Amino acid sequence: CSPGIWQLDCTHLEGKVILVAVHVASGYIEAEVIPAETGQETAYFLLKLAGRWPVKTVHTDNGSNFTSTTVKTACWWAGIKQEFGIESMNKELKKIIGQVRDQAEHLQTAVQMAVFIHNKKRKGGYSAGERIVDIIATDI
Amino acid sequence: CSPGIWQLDCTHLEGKVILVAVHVASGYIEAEVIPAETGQETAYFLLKLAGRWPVKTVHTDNGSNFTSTTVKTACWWAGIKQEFGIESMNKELKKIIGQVRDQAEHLQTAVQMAVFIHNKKRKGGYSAGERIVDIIATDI
Ligand SMILES: [As]
Ligand SMILES: [As]
Ligand SMILES: [As]
Ligand SMILES: [As]
Repeated sequence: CSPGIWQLDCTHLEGKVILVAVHVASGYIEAEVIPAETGQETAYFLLKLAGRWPVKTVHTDNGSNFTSTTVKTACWWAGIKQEFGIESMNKELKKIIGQVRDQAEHLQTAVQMAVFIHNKKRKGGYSAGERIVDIIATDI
Repeated sequence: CSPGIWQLDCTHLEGKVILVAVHVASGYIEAEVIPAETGQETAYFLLKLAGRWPVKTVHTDNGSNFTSTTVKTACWWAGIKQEFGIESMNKELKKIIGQVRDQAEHLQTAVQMAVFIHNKKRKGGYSAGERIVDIIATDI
C-alpha cells in the first residue's frame, strides 16, 4: 500500500493509555504512554509523527478519537487526511510488553523497550525499522 | 560523519524545558517539551529515539545531563555510547518557534510545528527529513 498511510489507536494497560501508531506498509510502530485519552495528546502525537515522516492519511479503529477541534486543527495544519470508515501488531506489542515488564519500573519504559524490540526484529528479510526507511527513501 | 551520531541538549523557554535531538549527518531534529530537566525524561527520549533510528553515539553540551543511573541504564539497554568530551539548529529552531508561537496555545504545539517546518524545508537540495531517511536507508 501507499507509503503515507498510518494507523493510530489507543489501548489500555495498568490503568494507563498507550497510543500506538503503525506504518501500514512496513509494520513500523511508534507508541507512547499518555495521561488519559485526550484530543490534546492525540494532536501532539500527530504533529510529532508528521514532522518526522511523510504522513498523508491516518486510519483509526475509533473514529470519535478524531472529533476534537484540537485534533482537526493538527491534521489541517500538517496536511493530514483521515479515512472515514494491523491487529497482529497490537497483539505482538502487548506480548512484548509482557516479556519485558518486570525489567522496568514504569510502564512507559517497558513500552519503549517493546517498540524497540518490535522495530529491530528481522522477519525473514529486513526489520520493520529498516523497511520503513527503505520505503520512504525509495519514494523520494 | 557517521550515520549513528546524535546530539542531545536541553534549552529553556517560557519557564519550560525543550529537549532537542539532532542527527548530525543530516540536520534532522526531534524535540519535546518536558516537565523539567530530569534524568527520567532524558532516558525516555533516548529509548524512543533508539527504537526508531540506528543510534550509536550521542554527544551533549552538558555531560552532567547523562549522569543519572536511569540514563545510563537506558543507554546500556539500547546499546548507545556517549562521547566523553549543530549550533545553527538551536538558533534556527528557536527562531522558527518564535514565528509560529502565537499560532498555537501551548508551547509544545509550537515546538512540534517548528520541528516540522525545519525537517521539511528544502535547502538547495533535499530537506533534512529526506536526508536522514536517505542516509539511513543507504547504510543498510
Ligand atoms: As486514542
Ligand atoms: As486527521
Ligand atoms: As537536557
Ligand atoms: As549514553
